[PDB]
Amino acid sequence: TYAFRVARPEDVEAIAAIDGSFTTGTVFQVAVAPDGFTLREVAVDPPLVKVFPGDRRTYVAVGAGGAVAGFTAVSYTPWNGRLTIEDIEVAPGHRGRGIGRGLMERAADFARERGAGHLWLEVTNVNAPAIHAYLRLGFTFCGLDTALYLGTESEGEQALYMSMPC
Amino acid sequence: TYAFRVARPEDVEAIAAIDGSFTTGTVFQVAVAPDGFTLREVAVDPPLVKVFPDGDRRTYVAVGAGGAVAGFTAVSYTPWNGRLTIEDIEVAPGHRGRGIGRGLMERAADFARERGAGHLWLEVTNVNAPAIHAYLRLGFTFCGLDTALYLGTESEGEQALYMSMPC
Ligand SMILES: CC(C)(COP(=O)(O)OP(=O)(O)OC[C@H]1O[C@@H](n2cnc3c(N)ncnc32)[C@H](O)[C@@H]1OP(=O)(O)O)[C@@H](O)C(=O)NCCC(=O)NCCS
Ligand SMILES: NCC(=O)N[C@@H]1[C@H](O)[C@@H](OC(N)=O)[C@@H](CO)O[C@H]1/N=C1\N[C@@H]2[C@H](O)CNC(=O)[C@H]2N1
Ligand SMILES: NCC(=O)N[C@@H]1[C@H](O)[C@@H](OC(N)=O)[C@@H](CO)O[C@H]1/N=C1\N[C@@H]2[C@H](O)CNC(=O)[C@H]2N1
Repeated sequence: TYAFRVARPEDVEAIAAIDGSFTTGTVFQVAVAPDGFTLREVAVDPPLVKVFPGDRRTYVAVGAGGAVAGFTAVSYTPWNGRLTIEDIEVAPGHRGRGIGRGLMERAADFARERGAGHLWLEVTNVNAPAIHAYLRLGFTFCGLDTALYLGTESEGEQALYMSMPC
Repeated sequence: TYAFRVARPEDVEAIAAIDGSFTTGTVFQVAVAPDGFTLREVAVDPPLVKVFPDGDRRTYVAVGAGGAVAGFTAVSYTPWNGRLTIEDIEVAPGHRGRGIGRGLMERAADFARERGAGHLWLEVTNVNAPAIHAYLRLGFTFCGLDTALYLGTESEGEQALYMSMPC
C-alpha cells in the first residue's frame, strides 16, 4: 500500500535516482505535411534506449517502509489556468500498482486548489510507454513542437503535447 | 523611408501604443483527430476582428523619416535548443505593406546569427491568416501547435500555431 505527501529536502536523492530511463519497441512517428501533422505508433528494431540528460509543487509516493516509489513535479500558470505536469515517474519495481494514477490525482488536487481549467504535459514522441499511460489516465494529444529538441541531445525526437480538462 | 535600430527606454511608450489589431476574411481552422491535426484556411463572414489583450533578449524598432516608431520586434534566444523566438512583431496601421515586417524579421535573423541560433520560431493564433501568409512568404513553415494554450484567456476558441525556419 502507497501513501502520498509533499516532497521534503531529504527526498532529493531518492527522486534523482528514479531517473526516467526506459527501453521501447515502439515510437510515435510524426509525419509533417504543409497542412498538418500525423502521429502513428511504429515498431523500432533494435529497441530504442532513452536516457534523460506557491505555484510549484512536488509530490512523492511512499511505500510502507518510507521509501519514495514515485514522484510528480507540477506548476500552475494563472494566465491560462494550466496545471503543467513537469515530470511524473514511478520506480520500475513499483509499476502497475496505481502509483501513477495516485500522483496524477495529487496533480488534479493542486489543479482544483488553484482553480485550473486543464492539466497539460510535454512527452517526447519516443516515450510510447508514458504516452500509453497518459492516454489511459484520460490525456489526449492537444499539439506538438517538431523544432523543440533541435540543437539538444534529443535532436531527431519531437515534443508531443497532451491535455485533459480538470 | 524606414530605418531600424535597437529600442531605447524612451521608445517604450510608442511601442505600447502600436496597435496589432487586424480584420481577416479567412482563418486557419484546426481539425483535432486522435492521431493528428489538420490546418485548412477557411472563409469567415462577416470578417473577424481580432484585438490583442538579458543579453539574450532584444527589441528592434522600425523608425519613419520623422523619427516615429512605425513597428517593433521583441526576440529572445534560448541557448539550450539554439532557438531565436520572435516573441512579438507589430507594424502600426497605416505603415503596413511597406516591407517593415520583412525588415524587422531580418534584424531578428541578424541577432540569431550573432548568438549562433539554429532556428527562428514564433507563436501565431490560428485566426491571424494575414500574419501566417506573411510568415510563409518569409520562409517559415508550421512546426506544431497547442490547441489548449488559450483556454481560460480572452482568446479561448483560438489555437496557438507554431512556425519555424532554419537560420
Ligand atoms: C507579419 C506582419 C508584421 C507583416 O507586416 P508588414 O510590414 O506589412 O509586412 P511586409 O510589408 O514586410 O511584408 C512581408 C512579406 O509578407 C507578405 N505578406 C504580408 N501580408 C500578406 C498576406 N496577407 N498574404 C500574403 N502575403 C502577405 C508581403 O507581401 C511580403 O512578401 P513579399 O516580399 O513577397 O512582397 C503583419 O503580421 C502585420 O501587418 N502586423 C500586424 C500585427 C500582427 O499580426 N501581429 C502578430 C501576432 S503576435
Ligand atoms: N515532461 C518534460 C519533458 O518532456 N522534458 C524534456 C526532457 O527532459 C528532454 O526531452 C527528451 N526528449 O529527452 C529534454 C531535451 O533534452 O527536454 C525537456 N523538455 C523541455 N525542456 C525545456 C526547458 O525546461 C524550458 N523550455 C521548454 O519548453 C522545456 N522543454
Ligand atoms: N506572438 C506571441 C503571441 O502569439 N502572443 C499571444 C497573444 O498575445 C494572445 O493570444 C491571442 N491569440 O491573441 C495571448 C492570449 O490572449 O497569448 C499570447 N501567447 C502567449 N503568451 C504566453 C506567456 O508569454 C507565457 N507563456 C506562453 O506560452 C505564452 N503564449
